[PDB]
Amino acid sequence: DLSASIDISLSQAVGAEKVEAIFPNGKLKIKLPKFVEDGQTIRLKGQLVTIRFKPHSRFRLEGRDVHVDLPVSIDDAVLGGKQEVETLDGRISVKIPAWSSSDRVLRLKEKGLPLKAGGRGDLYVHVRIMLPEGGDKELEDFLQKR
Amino acid sequence: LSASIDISLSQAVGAEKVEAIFPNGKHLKIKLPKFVEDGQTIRLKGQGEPPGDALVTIRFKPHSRFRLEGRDVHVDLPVSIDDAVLGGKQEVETLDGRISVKIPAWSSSDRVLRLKEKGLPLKAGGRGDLYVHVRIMLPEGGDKELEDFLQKR
Ligand SMILES: [Cl-]
Repeated sequence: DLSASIDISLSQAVGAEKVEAIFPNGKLKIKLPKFVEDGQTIRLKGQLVTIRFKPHSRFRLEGRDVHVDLPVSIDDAVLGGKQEVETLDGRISVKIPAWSSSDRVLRLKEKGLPLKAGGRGDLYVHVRIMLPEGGDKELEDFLQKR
Repeated sequence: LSASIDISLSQAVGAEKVEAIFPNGKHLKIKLPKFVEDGQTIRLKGQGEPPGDALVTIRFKPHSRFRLEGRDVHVDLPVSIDDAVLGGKQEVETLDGRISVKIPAWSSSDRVLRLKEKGLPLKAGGRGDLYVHVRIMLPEGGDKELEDFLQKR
C-alpha cells in the first residue's frame, strides 16, 4: 500500500471536486467525500490518504459552521448597502441592514461545511465598522464640532 | 463525601471564601487558592465521615461577555463612532469591576487594547491580561446629525 497527506482549502471540502495526492513512492486525483473532516483518513480501493484543512485567516471554524468578518464603511453601516464578501463557495453580495452595529451578525443558511447527517452548516458574517485608513477629515471635522 | 461549587470569574480572581454544601447537609467554608482552575478539586482531609475525605470541585460559571484564553480574558467594548475617531474614555465592566479605559484616536473595530494584570491569577504568581476588542456601535435611537452627514456623501 501507500500512505500520503494532502492539504485542501475549506472551499475544496465543500465543493468535493477532485484534488491531487502525492505519495512517497511518487504515484492520484481523488474526488473528496461530501463530508470531509480535518484529520480524516480515506482508504482508496485499488491502492491511505489523510485530509488536512489549509489555513484560512478570513474563516474561523466552529464545528461545521463558518464565520467571516466583513469590514464596512461607517456610511454603509448607518444607511445600509450591498457589499461583496468572499466565501467558500465564491464571491457573493450581501445586504447590510440599516443601523447595523459591529455586533450585527448575518446568517446565510447551508453555506457552511457539509454535515455528516446531511445538508450543510451556516455561514455567519460579522459586521465590523472600520475606518478607511488615511483619514476622512470630513467625518473628523464633523465629530469635533459635536 | 463529594460536593461541587460554582463561582464567577470575579470570584476566581478574589480567592475569597466560598461555601460548599454536601448531600448530607454538612456545610463548609473554604478559602480558594489564588490560582483556581475549572474542574479543580480540593481535598479536605477528615472532613468526610464516609474516617473519610471531603472533595469539593470548583467549576467556573459561563460568562458570555468574557471569553477565556488560558488565563488571559477577552471582552468586547462598545464604542461610539465619535469616541473611535477622536479618542475618549469609555467604561468597561471587568472582573475587578467597572473600569474606565482610554480609547486611542482613530481606533477601528479590529483594534485590541491590552490591560495588564486584569486577567485571572497565574500559577507562577501575578495575573494575566485583559484584551479589549473595540467595536464601533450606533445609538439605539439614532443621531440624525451623523445620519444627515453620511447620506450627503
Ligand atoms: Cl510584558
